Amino acid sequence: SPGIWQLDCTHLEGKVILVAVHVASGYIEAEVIPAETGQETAYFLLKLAGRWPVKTVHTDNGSNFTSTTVKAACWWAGIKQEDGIPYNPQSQGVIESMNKELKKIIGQVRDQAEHLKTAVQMAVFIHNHKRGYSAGERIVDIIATDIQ
Amino acid sequence: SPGIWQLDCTHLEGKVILVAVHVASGYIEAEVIPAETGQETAYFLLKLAGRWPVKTVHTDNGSNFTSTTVKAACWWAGIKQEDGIPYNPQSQGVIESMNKELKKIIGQVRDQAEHLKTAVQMAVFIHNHKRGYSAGERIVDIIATDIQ
Ligand SMILES: COc1ccc(CNC(=O)c2cc3c(cc2CN(C)Cc2cccc(OC)c2C(=O)O)OCO3)cc1
Ligand SMILES: COc1ccc(CNC(=O)c2cc3c(cc2CN(C)Cc2cccc(OC)c2C(=O)O)OCO3)cc1
Ligand SMILES: [Cl-]
Repeated sequence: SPGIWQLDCTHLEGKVILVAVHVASGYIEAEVIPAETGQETAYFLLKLAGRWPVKTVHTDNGSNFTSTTVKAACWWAGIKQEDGIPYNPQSQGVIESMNKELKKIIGQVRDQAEHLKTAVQMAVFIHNHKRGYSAGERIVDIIATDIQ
Repeated sequence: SPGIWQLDCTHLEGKVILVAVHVASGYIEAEVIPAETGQETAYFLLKLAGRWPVKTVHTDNGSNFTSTTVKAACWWAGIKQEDGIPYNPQSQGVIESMNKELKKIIGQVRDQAEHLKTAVQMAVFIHNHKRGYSAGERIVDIIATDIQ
């Protein structure tokens, strides 16, 4: 559970926002890309796994699950690549609610920057700091408890 | 001390590698950019502070220290922007040694990818996982101890 992440892809302004959620904490990382490709997803996962101890990734769709480039990145980074089938039906709603929240925050800051990527990183910051513990606090505590 | 980071700028293949080091752990984040500008540095710090609890940043040079865009990003993200004067003379050597190590790793993986940015993220991964604890383990433990 400390090492479990979920990929999520949402759309805004004709661009793609790729999100990784640490399932146990709600902590996120995100990036803007022109379109979701295997190569972009693979690079995103490489970045993620260099920064946090990623054991398992539930992929966001079948194309990324199938992608040999994504499989290669997961091999390289020591990640178990899994499907994202919501065996628990509450998973759909949770991700739906997160995308809605994220877009709301992006709207609240969108005029503080020209580029969507800047607004998305502001939204990541606000989400991860929001308190009673924050997602940023929870992920660190969860992983530290695991290490020891 | 848990919140203290240092910026570092190094060059390879006619490009710039921008690095943030968590001083107490040696944990790093890095990105490739075509050139170091205030805007690029500001965006990099915004990303960093959304991901880790950044209290203080020692800037890498006077241009980034002076930059109103960098100052604005630090204001936005709640970061105390400081100079990077090595009051401790061992700081020069430590960063020098880190850039050398990073470039060595980049060389060891450079043929596993076309794009320099990919090789740099592989290097970040290897650095942060290298064991006796790893830098990734140390940063989580340091911050978790602080939170509690
Ligand atoms: C992250 O450091 C920051 C520092 C200050 C601010 C304060 N905001 C502004 O000054 C502003 C507001 C706007 C605008 C254009 C700007 C100025 N830019 C240069 C900010 C910026 C800076 C760096 C990278 C960026 O993107 C890679 C962008 C970006 O614009 O996205 O157009 C509509 O409202 C926002 C971000
Ligand atoms: C983390 O995802 C990875 C998965 C597998 C691999 C294995 N390596 C290769 O297959 C390879 C080796 C090469 C090469 C070109 C490639 C193929 N590319 C598409 C890899 C790649 C993928 C994604 C984004 C990328 O860059 C944004 C790049 C990139 O090339 O930088 O040219 C010289 O040696 C490397 C990375
Ligand atoms: Cl790690």
